[PDB]
Amino acid sequence: IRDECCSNPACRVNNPHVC
Repeated sequence: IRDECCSNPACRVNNPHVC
C-alpha cells in the first residue's frame, strides 16, 4: 500500500498541511 497524497495536488487541496 502506497499513495503520494502528500505531493498529490487534489489531496493537498482537500487536506492542507495534513502531511
